[PDB]
Amino acid sequence: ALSAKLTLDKVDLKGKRVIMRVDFNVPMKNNQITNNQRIKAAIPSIKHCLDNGAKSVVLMSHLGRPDGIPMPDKYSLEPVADELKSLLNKDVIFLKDCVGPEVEQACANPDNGSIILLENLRFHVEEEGKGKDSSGKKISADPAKVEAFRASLSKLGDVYVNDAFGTAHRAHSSMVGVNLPQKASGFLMKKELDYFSKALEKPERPFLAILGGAKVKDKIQLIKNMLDKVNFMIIGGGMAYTFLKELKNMQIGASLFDEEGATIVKEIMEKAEKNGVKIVFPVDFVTGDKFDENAKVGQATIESGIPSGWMGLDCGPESIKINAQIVAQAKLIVWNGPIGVFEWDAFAKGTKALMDEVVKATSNGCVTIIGGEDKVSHVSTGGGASLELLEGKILPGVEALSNM
Repeated sequence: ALSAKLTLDKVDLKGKRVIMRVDFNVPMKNNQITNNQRIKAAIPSIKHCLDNGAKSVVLMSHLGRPDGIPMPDKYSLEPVADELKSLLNKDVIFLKDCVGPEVEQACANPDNGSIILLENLRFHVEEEGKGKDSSGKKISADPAKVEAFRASLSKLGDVYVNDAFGTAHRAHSSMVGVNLPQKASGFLMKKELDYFSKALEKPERPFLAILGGAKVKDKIQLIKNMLDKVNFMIIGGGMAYTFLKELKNMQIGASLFDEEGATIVKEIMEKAEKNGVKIVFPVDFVTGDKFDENAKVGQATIESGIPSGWMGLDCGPESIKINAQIVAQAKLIVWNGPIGVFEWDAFAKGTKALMDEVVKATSNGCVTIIGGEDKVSHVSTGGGASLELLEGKILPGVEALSNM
């Protein structure tokens, strides 16, 4: 379950050198950090390590898209070494590599307190196992060069800590290759597990899940799993049209069509029927004449329809009110996916109003888990990994963690 894997606070760190896998894959434009939140987020784990007498705290992470090919002049984690010493008001030593002879050495016995930051992990194919050469031809890590990789990495710390929840769905080296007596989890990855492992074990009830999307085919594994533990389900997004275009023969004029909406819908539908789940849908929708934030706004109801060329981008005001109802009576809500085009002030109506109904529910004792500040119980950050979970699949990254 959740109370199975070890965590930072449950580890004795006196004199131990910690090798921590973190999330520093921040937005970079010309070797300049454009958003340093992912870094601020990890600091607590790093600070807890020092605060508790850690010997050294080595940091390993990935950035950009090197594809197993070193690219120092592009996806180098050096701007992050600086950005980090700044935010810690402590000097962070940066290594130009993450494995090999010199890296292993410099981490062997650091001065009690030294924080080190390894170069970009994905500069080696061994990290991912796959990659592309300097000429775009896919390549494949050697079963042995990958052992050596995880081997050198392990020499760099006495205890291993994984605080990169967002990559725990990948069976990469830094994720399941470190060989140490203890593979704990950072505070960031801990909170991620805590919440998601409550949504999938014993959810407070009523438990509502708001699943947004477009790709019905790339969501069916998710809806079907959630279908096993949710009392309610609000399905927004463009995949909603596939449902209404079926269950109600509604016309979705322009609004992006789906091929196999056919079967899967009828199939996701019955599963809800057997499970006693009430699946709600948009009843009305704010229609648009052009996929563009500045388009002549329009409106439409199911019985009515989305005329030829126009298309829904946000849900109508009746749909808004309906959500009010659902949301107001849940003790656990998990919202994943966009309800409408909220980046365009014109079509953010629905999405916007929902956050209200949800922040409200939270201040009323509900537990709220937003995919994508303390007005909601928890905001995930490990994208792909999050839904991987919710999809009922496991996470190599957490599995590799130490059992308690």
